[PDB]
Order: sequence, then structure tokens, then C-alpha cells
Amino acid sequence: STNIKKHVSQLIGRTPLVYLNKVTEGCGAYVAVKQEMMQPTASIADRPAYAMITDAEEKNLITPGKTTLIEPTSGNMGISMAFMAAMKGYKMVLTMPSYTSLERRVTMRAFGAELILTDPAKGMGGTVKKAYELLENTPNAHMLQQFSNPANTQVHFETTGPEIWEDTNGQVDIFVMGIGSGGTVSGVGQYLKSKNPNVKIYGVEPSESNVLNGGKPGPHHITGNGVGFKPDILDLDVMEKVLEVSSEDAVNMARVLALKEGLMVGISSGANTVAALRLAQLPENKGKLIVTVHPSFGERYLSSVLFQELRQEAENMQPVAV
Amino acid sequence: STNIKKHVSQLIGRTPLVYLNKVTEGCGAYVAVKQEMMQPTASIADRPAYAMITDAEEKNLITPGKTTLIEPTSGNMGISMAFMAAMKGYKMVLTMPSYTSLERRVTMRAFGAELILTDPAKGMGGTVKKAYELLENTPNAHMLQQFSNPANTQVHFETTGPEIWEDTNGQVDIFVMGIGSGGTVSGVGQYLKSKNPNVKIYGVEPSESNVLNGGKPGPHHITGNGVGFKPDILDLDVMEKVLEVSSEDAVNMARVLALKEGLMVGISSGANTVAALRLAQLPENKGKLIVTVHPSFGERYLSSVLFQELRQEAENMQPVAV
Ligand SMILES: Cc1ncc(COP(=O)(O)O)c(CN[C@@H](CS)C(=O)O)c1O
Ligand SMILES: Cc1ncc(COP(=O)(O)O)c(CN[C@@H](CS)C(=O)O)c1O
Repeated sequence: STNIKKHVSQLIGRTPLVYLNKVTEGCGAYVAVKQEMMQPTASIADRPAYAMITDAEEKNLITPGKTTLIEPTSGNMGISMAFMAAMKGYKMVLTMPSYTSLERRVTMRAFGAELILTDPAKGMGGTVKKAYELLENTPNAHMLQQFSNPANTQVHFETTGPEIWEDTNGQVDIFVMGIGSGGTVSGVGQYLKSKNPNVKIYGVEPSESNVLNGGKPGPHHITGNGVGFKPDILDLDVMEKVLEVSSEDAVNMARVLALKEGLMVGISSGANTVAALRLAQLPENKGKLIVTVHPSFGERYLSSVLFQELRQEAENMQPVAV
Repeated sequence: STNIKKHVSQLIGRTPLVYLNKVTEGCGAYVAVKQEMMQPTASIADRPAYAMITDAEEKNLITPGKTTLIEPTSGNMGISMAFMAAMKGYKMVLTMPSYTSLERRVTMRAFGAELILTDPAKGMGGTVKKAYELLENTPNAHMLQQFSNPANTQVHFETTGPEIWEDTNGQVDIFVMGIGSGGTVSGVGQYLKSKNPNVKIYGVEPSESNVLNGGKPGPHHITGNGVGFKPDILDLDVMEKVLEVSSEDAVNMARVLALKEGLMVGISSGANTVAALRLAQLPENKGKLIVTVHPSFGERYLSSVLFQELRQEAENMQPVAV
């Protein structure tokens, strides 16, 4: 009868693409970026959170008011799970390393989830290990396990990829995306290549923790990428290669995106944009359409290295007389 | 050739409506809410910011790189103007009372705008006075003046109103909206009544500063409403009446919206929702479609009274061993 959504979860998906022409000056390729800040919790993680929880219900694995859901996260998946659990009536417990932004912690709690922070030194690997310990010691609990759950990849094959194909009217030549769980790059990549096998798919990881390129895990600032291990769901074969972007470059670019393009986005958005620009410099990519993603909104990073200096300045601002 | 937007400003507008069925339990009316978090800077102010600056350019009043734009704000307009200014190449100066959330300050600065906080005891009135002082003392400066600029009302007549009419397939019976500048309630109200004169339009103001109902200005927590004076653009005649909601009720409702409805929204969103439910309680409104707005995303309020306590708790969390 109307266009009014029946459920808040129906607000997930179908995000816009927009061209960049400022940070791309002189690069010689088209660059379009998908804006995942237009999701109900303002990151791309709403997609796999919805898909995994719904899949578990269809499989008759979990039950509202009975099952405790437990999930490891660098923040966004945690928020998105907290959001789904709030709506569907599940107790939600997240594990997250203590080095991720304060805003991530507060938002999870605002949706009523319980949060356990883990040793910072042990990174996402430690947060996953803690989640398994909690699972083993909690009656009637279930872990969706984003790093191993194929519904994660599938949602991107089903929705994020088709959205890119349709919005570019089949013209996308290159897709680049940083890897956290690997769900996005794997699902979008598999889909785009099923429509045009010439499409080139690139992952991105932090130079500091370049494990996919054979390096050692280490601390870095690109929250949402570089978990320090190869996720089970990551499809290595679909990617041409995994590009490396330094934490410093990713952070610097995210700041420029706000100041020059009007896009207040997260650190992984900056990393993706650096990677896309690097691809544009290559002779073989001149005149091609490169699509990447800005996976999260910048206000979730006020306390991170991205904006903490500004935040401190802002906290010390004082009123003037009128 | 594609659906890719040419400019980031084209990401503004066309936001969804969603039904509420949890906070509305037992109320006997339909309640749908418009989600302005789906804007590029995550609040309703992107609409009037774009409309006012664009209108000024069309009238040949301002020039990028020459004109300094000055605007008084409670935060969201400031952010939206900083955003438009960053993209279009204007120097931007905002005045805002020092009592509004820290997040508002940081986001404005992230877009490169200059921010002057004003004495908190003087509220939005003082912030407007300061903006006029800066205007008088700054060469080649211009103030859009959201409280007096008809382009503010007009953008809602043109876009927010029509979106509501179309999305409800003409079925909306009642629209309710808190008043900051009064642009939204005025423009939406004017449009809806133009389509169906029987549609009833209600404003909201804080119980603490109920100046539209003849009370005195006072401090309150409903940021974005209750500026403490009647804005020039506010169309009193289009409203049945201006409802009063307490700061306490608005804040409590915003918290419940997150926990129960999965909607992480700001304090004025809570206030609108309280008002919507109060209207639903009247026998005359049973079975009617009531539409309201959630004008801003909740992460901009982490340091405000809305989530301050949770934020302090979050800051105090410590990592556990793995
Ligand atoms: C800001 C940000 N940017 C990129 C990604 C990557 O998307 P993937 O499809 O998971 O590879 C993520 C996903 N972060 C997951 C896993 S680390 C989380 O727990 O929040 C992210 O949060
Ligand atoms: C969170 C929030 N909620 C409601 C409104 C009101 O919309 P109006 O069309 O202005 O009446 C506003 C508008 N706040 C303007 C004027 S106070 C600002 O300077 O930010 C808002 O920020």
C-alpha cells in the first residue's frame, strides 16, 4: 500500500556510489566509491550481521530469549550484531581488543550488548580466542563466527556485488576492498567475475601487518582490516593480489576525504582510497572504472588516531563572551 | 550512463520511512518515522544547508575563495554547512553554545570549518548575536541566517514534504516535528496541507523553554530544538498547536529507541517520538497514520546527557587476559 518499511532491518543495503574528482586529480582513471555510512548502524557490517543471524534462525540453531550470541569483532560487526540482537531479542556478548576506538564500545552498549575487552597485544587473534572460551563456558550460547561463516561472503555475493554491477551499468573494471573477514572482497569479487571475467579484484591489508603477503602480524591503525590471520572465508583465488597500505597513509587519506571531498569516513575508507589511487597510476588502468568502498562513518573514530588530536583540541575549547 | 552520483551533494535527500511497533505498543495508531541519519552528514540539516548556500550562489551573493560564510548553530546546521563549504571551497565560521555535545565540535573541525563557542548562559540567542558581530567585523562575509532564510522552509516544501506524501501514498493524517529553526515543520506542513487540507501539523518544544506557548526561555537538553526565541521563518499558522516535551522524557525515549527499536538516534528524535505517542493516545487519533522524524544519528551524542554515563563506563573498561 505504501513505501513505509515494516522493519528497521529493511533499511539495510542498496547504498549509493559517487565519483571522486578531487583526491583523484590527474590520476587518469574513474574512481567511484560505495557509501556504506547509509546503513542503519553506519557501516558495511549491517549486511553480514543480518545475513548470519537470519541464516542461523532459518537453520533452527538459535532462539530469542534462550540463546546467548557471542561474536569477536574490531567494532563494526559488534555494533551491527548488537543492533540485530536488540531488534530480535537476543542476549549479545562481544569480544573486542582494547585498542579500538571508544566510540565502538559505547555504541555496542547503547544497543544493550555486553562487551568484554581483550589484551591489546594479542590483537584480533586474542579476541577470537576469548570468544571461543566464552562460548565453551556459556550454556545455550552460539557464535556466528564471521571469519568462518559462509553467509558472510554470500550476502556480498547477493547484494553488495549486484548493487555495484547494476549502478555501474556493468561498466566496473576494477574493484578494490580492504580485508577484515574477507567477506566483502570475496563475495563482491566472485559476483563481479561471474558477470565479466575481465574484472580485476584487489584486496588491501596494512603494511604493518601484511600476513596475506607472507609478513608477520603486528599492530596497525587500520581498524576493520588486518586481523593478523587468514580468515577461513577469504577467497584468495578471486583476487589479483593483496595490496599493502601503510597505517599512516590510510589515516592521512581519511582526513583529506573529509576536508576535500566532504566525506567523513573511517580509516579503512582511507586505506581503500589510497589503494584505488595507486591502481590508477598504472598504465593498464588508465581510463578504467575503479570502484571501492568507504565501509564506515568517521564519527566512530573521534577517539582513534584519526581524529584524537582534533578531539583533544575540541575538548579544550571554551566559550567567548557575547 | 550509470547510477553513479557526480557529486557528493547528490547523496542528500530521499530518506526512508519506517513503522515503529515496539515503543508504540498499545497506542492504537500507526506511527512511521523518517530517518535522516541516511544523509551524508547524518542529520536533517544537510537539506537546508545545501538549499541556502545554493540559493545564495544563484542570487550572485557569494563567491568561493572570496566570501567567508558565518552561521549560528546548535551543531547539525554547523556540520552541514562545514560539509557544503568544504566541497564548494568557502571559508566557514560557525558559532555554537559551549553546552552542546563534543562530537558536534569535532565533526565541524574535521570538515575544516572554524568554530567559536559562545557563553552557555546566553543560549542560542547569544550564538546568533555573536554571529552578527562576526559578520559586521569580517570583510567580504555573508550569513545565510537559517532562522530567517526562506530557502530553509522551501527545501522542506520541495523535498521532505513530497517524500512523506509519496512514501505514505497520500495516507499521512498527522505530522509532528520539533522546532529548531522551524524550517522543517513549516515546509513539510505547508506542503502536506497543500495536498490534503485535513492533515494536522504539530510542533514540539521543550517543557523547559516553552517560548512558543508563552513561557520563558531556559536551559534544556533537547539539542536542535528550543532556541529560546521565535524564528522569523516559523509558520505558526500551519500548526494545530506546539506540544511540550520534557528534556527527561526526550532523553529517556531516545535511549529506548536504541535498545528496543534498534534506532541509534539523537535527543530531538526522542522528543518527536514522545510527542507522536502522546497524539496517538487521543481517541480522535485512533487508527490514524502519524508521521514524525528522527533528525539525527545517536553517535553525535555520546558525550551528551544521552549517553554520558555509558561513555564514562566504557572509558573505564580494561582488557582481560586471553
Ligand atoms: C571499518 C571496516 N572496514 C572494513 C571492514 C572489512 O570488511 P570485511 O568484509 O570483514 O572484510 C570491516 C569489517 N570489520 C569486521 C571484521 S575485522 C568487524 O568485526 O567489525 C570494518 O569494520
Ligand atoms: C537534532 C535536530 N533536531 C531537530 C532540528 C530542527 O529542525 P528545524 O527545521 O530547524 O526546525 C534540528 C535543527 N537544528 C538547527 C537549528 S537549532 C541547528 O543549528 O543544528 C536539529 O539539529
